[PDB]
Amino acid sequence: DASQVQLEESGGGSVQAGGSLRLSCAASGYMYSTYSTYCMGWFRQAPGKEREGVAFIKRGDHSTYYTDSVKGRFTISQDSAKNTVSLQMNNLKPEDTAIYYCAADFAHSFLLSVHSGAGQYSYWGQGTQVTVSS
Ligand SMILES: [Zn+2]
Repeated sequence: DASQVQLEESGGGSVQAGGSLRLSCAASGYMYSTYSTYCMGWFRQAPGKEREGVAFIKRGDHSTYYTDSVKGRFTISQDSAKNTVSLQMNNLKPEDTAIYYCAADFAHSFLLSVHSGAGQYSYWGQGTQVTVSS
C-alpha cells in the first residue's frame, strides 16, 4: 500500500499446447496494517483484445478467484514467508497466449472478497509473455 512498491515477475515463456508454464510475482516494499490484508494475482492481455483477470488470491486467508476459462487447469498459490504468489498453468491452450501482468490492490479488511476487477488494482508489474503454439 506503500509508494516504493515494486512487483517483480518471473517465469513465462512459450510451450506447445497441452504443456505447462509457471509465473511468479513478489510484492516488495508493500507495507500494511495488522488489521488489513490485500489481494494479488494476474491479468492477461492478447493482441487487440481487452485485458482480463486470470486468477487472484487474498493474502492471509488464501481466498481465490479463477476466470471460468482457466478453472481446472490453473492454480494460484501464495507463499506467506517468501512474499511471493505463483500461478501454475497446466493443459495450456492457444486461447491462453497473452502478456500476463502481476497486480496487487490497496489493503482493506479481511471481510472483503478477493478482488478480480482490473479497476480494483493499483500496483502493476511490467508484464511477462506467454505463448502456446499449435
Ligand atoms: Zn483485494
